[PDB]
Amino acid sequence: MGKKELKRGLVVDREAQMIGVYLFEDGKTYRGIPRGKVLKKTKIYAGDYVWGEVVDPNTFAIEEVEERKNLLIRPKVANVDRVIIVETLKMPEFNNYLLDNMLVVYEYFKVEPVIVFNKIDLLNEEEKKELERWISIYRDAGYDVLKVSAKTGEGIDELVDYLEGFICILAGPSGVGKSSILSRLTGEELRTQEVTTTGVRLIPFGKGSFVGDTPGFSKVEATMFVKPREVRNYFREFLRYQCKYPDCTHTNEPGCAVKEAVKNGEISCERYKSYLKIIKVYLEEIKELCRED
Ligand SMILES: Nc1nc2c(ncn2[C@@H]2O[C@H](COP(=O)(O)OP(=O)(O)O)[C@@H](O)[C@H]2O)c(=O)[nH]1
Ligand SMILES: [Cl-]
Ligand SMILES: [Zn+2]
Repeated sequence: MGKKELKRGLVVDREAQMIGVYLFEDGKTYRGIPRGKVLKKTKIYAGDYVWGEVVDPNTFAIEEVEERKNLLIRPKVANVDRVIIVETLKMPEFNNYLLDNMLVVYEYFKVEPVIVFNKIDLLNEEEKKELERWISIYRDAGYDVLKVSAKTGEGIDELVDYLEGFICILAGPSGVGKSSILSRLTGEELRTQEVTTTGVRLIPFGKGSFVGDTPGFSKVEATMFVKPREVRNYFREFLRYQCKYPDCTHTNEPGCAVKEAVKNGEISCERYKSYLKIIKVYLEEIKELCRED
């Protein structure tokens, strides 16, 4: 009456001047038009949830922007529920140190990762066992991990179920299959540059999910975004110990609980070594903690 017909939408397209809004009520995308003065020093990004009014079959007047829970810087997208870090045991060769760096970075940006090992169709019997070994390490560390083959399609349905209702972004090094997976999910190709004015686009797919058509990080050094002294707050399996020993850096402290956990097999030598490498600390003691595997 004096009140507007407010409806909820999601910004799925954001280029220079334009805003594309996916209206949840009908699944249609409308041209979004901000309405108001605070509302233009109010930055609106892909991923932002908005409330507004449908003005006509092709236009939606944006009245409010919901507070966002996170904001990634590549691509520039708000409210990401899962960063899908695509990895492969081989082709390319898995690099656990770089995956650990990437996990630290996404934990810092406050986005939950899901590790997806692709190309399982290429593995021999011994490689399958090695892959299971890495999967156990990451699951024990506290992360969700899935296996898929974008080539055969195996595991893709399980991934779609896992991603229900989520806004997602694909990340991982070149060649792991990010574009192949996006193709399985949406029939679309991952956008790059030219074999600079791209924009961000979220593509609806599966059970009410959305995935970006541009990727997240490929290979990243955690300290480009996280202070070295803060890296320890982003190793998931360290957190229970840090709750009782808030100041322990897990470096030269002789009775460090994390080192004890590594010695007893509760924390993997692989993850602990990545931690020390990231903060650039060499410990002679590592030879005594890591010698069984
Ligand atoms: N054998 C096999 N090859 C795959 C699979 N997924 C992708 N590929 C191939 O891996 C290569 C790189 O895939 P692409 O999607 O471009 O990787 P991206 O650089 O991470 O986007 C291409 O030749 C894909 O056809 C898979 O599950 N099994
Ligand atoms: Cl500790
Ligand atoms: Zn410690």
